[PDB]
Amino acid sequence: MGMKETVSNIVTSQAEKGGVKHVYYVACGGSYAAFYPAKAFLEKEAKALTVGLYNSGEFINNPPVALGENAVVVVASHKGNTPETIKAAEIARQHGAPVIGLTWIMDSPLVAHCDYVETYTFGDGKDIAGEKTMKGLLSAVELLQQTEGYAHYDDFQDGVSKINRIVWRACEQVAERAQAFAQEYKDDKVIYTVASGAGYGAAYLQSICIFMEMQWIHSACIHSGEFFHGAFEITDANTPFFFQFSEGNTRAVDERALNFLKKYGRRIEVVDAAALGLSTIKTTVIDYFNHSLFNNVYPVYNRALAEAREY
Amino acid sequence: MGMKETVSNIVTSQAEKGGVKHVYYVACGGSYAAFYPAKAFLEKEAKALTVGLYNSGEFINNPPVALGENAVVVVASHKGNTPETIKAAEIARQHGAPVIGLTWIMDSPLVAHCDYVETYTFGDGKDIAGEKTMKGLLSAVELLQQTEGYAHYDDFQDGVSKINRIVWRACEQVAERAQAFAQEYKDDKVIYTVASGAGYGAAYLQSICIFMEMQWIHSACIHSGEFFHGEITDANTPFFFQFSEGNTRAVDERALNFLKKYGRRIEVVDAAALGLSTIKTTVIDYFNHSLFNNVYPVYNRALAEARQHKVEY
Repeated sequence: MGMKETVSNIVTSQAEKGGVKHVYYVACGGSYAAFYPAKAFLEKEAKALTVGLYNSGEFINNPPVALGENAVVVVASHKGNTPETIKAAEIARQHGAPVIGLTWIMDSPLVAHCDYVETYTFGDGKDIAGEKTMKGLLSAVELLQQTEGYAHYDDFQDGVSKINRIVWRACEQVAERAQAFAQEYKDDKVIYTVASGAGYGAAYLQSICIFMEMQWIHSACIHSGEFFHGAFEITDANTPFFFQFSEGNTRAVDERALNFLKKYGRRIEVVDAAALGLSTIKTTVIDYFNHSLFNNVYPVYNRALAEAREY
Repeated sequence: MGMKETVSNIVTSQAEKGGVKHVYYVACGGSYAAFYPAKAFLEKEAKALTVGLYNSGEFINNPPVALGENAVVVVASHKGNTPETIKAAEIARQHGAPVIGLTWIMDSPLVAHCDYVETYTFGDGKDIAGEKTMKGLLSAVELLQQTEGYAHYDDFQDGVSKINRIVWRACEQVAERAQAFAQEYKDDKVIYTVASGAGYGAAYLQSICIFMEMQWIHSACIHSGEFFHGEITDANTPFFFQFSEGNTRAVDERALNFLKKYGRRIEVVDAAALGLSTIKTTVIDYFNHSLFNNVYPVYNRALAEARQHKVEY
């Protein structure tokens, strides 16, 4: 309802100016990675909207020439006080781009620099359907639906209705495996992550979480499609792989990579979205729900690992 | 003039279909990183072209709905044999998108699935104005100029006319420093790289070069803007720092100041110190990649030598 209405307000306001033609997602840290699904969505699905995903520091120092009245800028900062992101919202407003801000803190400094503010669920036992990543995706879904039309809108809303129950089931499902993982890798100071597709940002965040636990070296988050092109970590006989096995249209890319790692006898912890019940969401939209699945299941593993030893 | 007649041919053929509206750069390995400047160029400069940079495997398994007669696909494979990339050209042609192929081998399997084939300079002694990265960039520059117009076209071409000289002079300039670097880091198992902006792909490729030399861990290629938002550990890892010229120099300078303040071990390669600044500030961002990608081998050779002694280009 909320994001739908916000986008309707924007489509109405910008109509006389030639409408919305460009979407920018601008954030730092976890908030940047959490916008990756929205970027993947508009790249896959749009024919008449551009999409850009920027780090806030890059955006404010090097804004695109298309920033103006035919752009919408979506910013995110959990506490609403990330300075570069506040400056991004400000520069957007000065160029006449409507700004949607995503934040947990509704009286934070960010909110003064946004045209529209949306919040999200957060913390233990949140409703996933309303989490930050989902609100970012809904901005994209609505902007597409309300400008060009989106053929899989109903399928998408069906996915939104399902993701919470899928995630809480999945967290229960993995409890046992998480304990064994913790035992197997509690002494591994470096672990690579592997992923592809619209959920890649969740794997990147997991590579950060591993670094934070192990406090040694921040290692590559490898794209599945790079095995034996640019990704020669497979020649690394020491370092294990934490493998995000997606559901949807890049699953075959992941499967090829996983088969390679298996053929080399590497140590792999596989987290499989298909094994965890994501496939009740329709094939037309499931790519976009990988992030929400993995980003909310990995804490089970990370907590177990910790015990064995900017959002 | 790399790409100009090819792009003219495409802009002519597609006009009746509604024109070129979408550009896709599709590759694996080195060739993917080499297209990052073209992606950054169209993101900054275009108002009516979309740009997408894809890994070939992702592209063939999950092609965008805009892949059709209003798209152009630029694929690259050095030897012209990369199966996923060949398949990407094939799927593009099935959807009616013109395909430009970049390869060094002009009778390779790739060529049979491209509408247009372009090559590039390669090997020691290469002319940077013609190198693969520069061909990628000129595809973007020419696609922009011939569809919407590009305000800084002449400045860009002036940069092209300067970059070979800049690069080869810089390689000589850093020779002594590369020897000292090699002695200082010959026993370092892991080295982070740091960069931002249109030259980020060169830093990413350098992270692979370091991993291949040291054969320990492939460490993060850290974006300069993400040090304030994602830590110094006991490992005391050193940094190979790419200090750009142009619009993200201020982002890099913030990170550099932080590393300096905590007394980290840093090897700085600074585009302004290496002569890049004769290129106009309107276009200089786009020449960082070509500079660093061609200067780092000086450091990497020296490191290999100091230690006694696969990747798709």
